[PDB]
Amino acid sequence: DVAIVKEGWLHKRGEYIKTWRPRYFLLKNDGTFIGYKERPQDEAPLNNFSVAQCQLMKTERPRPNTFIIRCLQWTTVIERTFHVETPEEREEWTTAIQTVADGLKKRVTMNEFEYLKLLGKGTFGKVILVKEKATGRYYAMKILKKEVISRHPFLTALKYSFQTHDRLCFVMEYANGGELFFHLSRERVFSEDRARFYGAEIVSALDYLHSEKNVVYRDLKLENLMLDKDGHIKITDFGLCKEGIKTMKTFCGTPEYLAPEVLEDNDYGRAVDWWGLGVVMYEMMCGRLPFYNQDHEKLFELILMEEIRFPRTLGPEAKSLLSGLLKKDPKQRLGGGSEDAKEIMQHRFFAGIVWQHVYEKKLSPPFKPQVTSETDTRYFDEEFTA
Ligand SMILES: *CCC(=O)Nc1cc(NC(=O)NC2CCN(Cc3ccc(-c4nc5cc[nH]c(=O)c5cc4-c4ccccc4)cc3)CC2)ccc1Cl
Repeated sequence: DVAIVKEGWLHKRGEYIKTWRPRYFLLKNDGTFIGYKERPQDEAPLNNFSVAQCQLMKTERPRPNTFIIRCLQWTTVIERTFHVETPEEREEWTTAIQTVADGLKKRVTMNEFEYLKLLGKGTFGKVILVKEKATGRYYAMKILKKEVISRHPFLTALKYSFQTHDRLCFVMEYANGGELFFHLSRERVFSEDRARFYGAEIVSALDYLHSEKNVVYRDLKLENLMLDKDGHIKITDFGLCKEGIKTMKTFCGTPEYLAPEVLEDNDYGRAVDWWGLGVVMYEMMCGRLPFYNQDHEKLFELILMEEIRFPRTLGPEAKSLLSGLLKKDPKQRLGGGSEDAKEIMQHRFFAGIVWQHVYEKKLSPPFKPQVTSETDTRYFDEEFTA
């Protein structure tokens, strides 16, 4: 029953490098809107490219005949910007997309929290670290503009959702066991066993998002990993889409963790998260990023072309895992097949690991953060500078 509604060439604005790119897009009746570098000859649909519950806007800036697909995915507002040659083509696309979207459609207040610290600013709102006065718990509050608009042990849970007169607010649970980059920086390098533990929990969470939620996390990096009070991994959802910063070109964020297919603004899928897994687990066991340099052109080339290299102190099992995870071609990448996470869970690096015990947190955390409870503020104090 799934068929193509409309297909053709489009100019898509790059998601990390702001240049316009010629891409062949396929609009299907299941809601997927995917672009390709070349017209594909050609299973579960990813919600990352869904046009369901989205609003279309027609703009003449910064380029005439531009249309934008603005979507609210979970707790993050995203924008996909496209360009055509003639206004007639734009109307054809916007009508087709809207038609598909139509066919698919077939108390807690702000005074209850205390402002603590600005976590991040985005185009359509901000993220704030708050503390509930009643319980003393820590939370990350996503405060999004109103007019522009599920539990896993290793994912930051959405606690509350409320709105003001002009703002929509999402309340994330905030781990108090400390940032993982802080822990890795302090201890320089994690052992293979400890990295196996963190890695296993990450795999479990990614497996959940892929099979149950049918979504790609795409932001898997060290900065988005935290530990709770018990030392278990928490993958964070504190992000917001920003506008890039002007090396005369304009870039949005740092590219060191981005998958090659994501950098080239090509078709991407579940394999992206496995690349991220490779980057994270590489840094944990090697003590540094897989690809690093100052020039963005250089950094791109290292990610796109340069083969990953390993220290002599790294074991063959770890080398096999990282080599598979950091394959530049997602079709050849470990976990890039139809088996997805099972391809990684069955890898010999995770031999002996009982994955049911992983999800149920039966595995003893090798590291216990110096906190007494979920309200302990040690990783919020001056020590964080040390
Ligand atoms: C700076 C340049 C730039 O922004 N370019 C750019 C990017 C994009 N696209 C995006 O920004 N996409 C974002 C990628 C990261 N992704 C993170 C994410 C957070 C949360 C979830 C998530 N989703 C669901 C959905 C349904 N049910 C669920 O239970 C969940 C749970 C979670 C989740 C919760 C907690 C922890 C982890 C996951 C998925 C992904 C957000 C989108 C567009 C344009 C441009 Cl220019």
